[PDB]
Amino acid sequence: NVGKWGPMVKFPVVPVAVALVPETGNLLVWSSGWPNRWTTAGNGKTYTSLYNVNTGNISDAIVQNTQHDMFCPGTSLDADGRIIVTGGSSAAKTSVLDFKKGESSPWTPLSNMQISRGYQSSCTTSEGKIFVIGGSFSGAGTRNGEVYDPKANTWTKLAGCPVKPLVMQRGMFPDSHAWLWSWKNGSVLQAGPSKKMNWYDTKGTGSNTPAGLRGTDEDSMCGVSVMYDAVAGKIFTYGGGKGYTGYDSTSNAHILTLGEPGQAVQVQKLANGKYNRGFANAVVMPDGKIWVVGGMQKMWLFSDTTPQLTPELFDPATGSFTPTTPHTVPRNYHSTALLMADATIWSGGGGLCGANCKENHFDGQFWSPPYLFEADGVTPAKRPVIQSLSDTAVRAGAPITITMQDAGAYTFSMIRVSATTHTVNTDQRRIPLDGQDGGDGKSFTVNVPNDYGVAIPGYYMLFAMNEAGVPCVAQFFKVTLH
Repeated sequence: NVGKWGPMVKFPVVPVAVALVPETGNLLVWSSGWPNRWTTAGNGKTYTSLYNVNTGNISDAIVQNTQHDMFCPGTSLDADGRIIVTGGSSAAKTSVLDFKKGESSPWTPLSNMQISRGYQSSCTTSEGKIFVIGGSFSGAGTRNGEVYDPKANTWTKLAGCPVKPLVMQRGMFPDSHAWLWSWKNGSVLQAGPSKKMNWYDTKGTGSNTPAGLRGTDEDSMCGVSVMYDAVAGKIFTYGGGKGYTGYDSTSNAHILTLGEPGQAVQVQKLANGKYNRGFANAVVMPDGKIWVVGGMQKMWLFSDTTPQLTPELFDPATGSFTPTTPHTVPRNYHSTALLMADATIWSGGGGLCGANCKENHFDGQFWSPPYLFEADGVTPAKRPVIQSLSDTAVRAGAPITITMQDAGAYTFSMIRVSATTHTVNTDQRRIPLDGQDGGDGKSFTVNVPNDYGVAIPGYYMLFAMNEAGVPCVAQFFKVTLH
């Protein structure tokens, strides 16, 4: 159950930030105003490159954003699949890439934020708004909460969403990389990294209230988290350190269960994973498992030291970790990982620390999980195929009929299309879906969850898994607002 790595893929810029492009499933990567280094002030622009999943072509680096150096930003995908990037080296700026205008088309400007910032977390709310909080890499002033309304192109400060409750006890950027999870009725859970979790309400003038401690965990900066079953309110959390740098990361593992906003979050401690990680990435897969890749033990920036080179596959049903095939290149600070529509997982990056810096890793690979192989773990399985969807844009609650190429007993899931940088990926979540068989074992009808706190608006990958657990290549669709 180790899966398999594909060949090394090399980009012309260090892939410190990555995004899955809706509909094509291409992988968009970016560094900063340079291919190979960064500054706090930035270079007023960003270099990007695109990996084409159908041809394998890697594009030359282009200056795709001429106004914003998007190093160290917040990232979110909105209700229409636009990638909204906030702050970073150009600390006040909001930029948008709308894939409908072309994947290599220019990023365009949106309204500046109320509070300039960098290393914040951003998330798309149940209302389709974009909430940001924290972020002290760049910017100025107490990095309190604000919300973007994409229909009005406005940012509004939320007096009731102060950053103070989430700030960690120690270390650099203690208000940054919050573990933000959007939930019911415009709520946002800050699940960490501070051991003190907090609810935020993004409606009106805002509000906040304690959500409890994360069990007996310590503060866990650049730990990872992922909502692996949004219908059940389930979030997995792993690792991190008591400060941004200078401490040993942990191997602590927890499952959080969300009830109603404002109410205590239930926390279950699991057996620790085998490898303590800071600066790892975690990726939810269509079957509900989670892959944890990279990270280091003693946390330092721009460093290949104490690398964890063996990823782990976590099964939330059983609470169990198993090792997968090791990589040779460290994936520490500035590494990325991302689920693809073919159900493989990108892993790459790390560094961005000058010309001829040995810590720069321009490369990565795609990991094929065990579910793409037969029971020997080595022969590529024959995959099912989605022949049709009845609709590609549906509201919450709405039915989708999925027609499979081959008859069988299938299960289904929808995984929200996402983007990541600096261990932060608020966009990814998984919704399992039960399908009603149409009578031939080919057509199955599912319904999208009715609650927009569960089915956050935007683009999702629909996966179908045969009876043995092998997933199809996903089809894209969007969950639309009223």
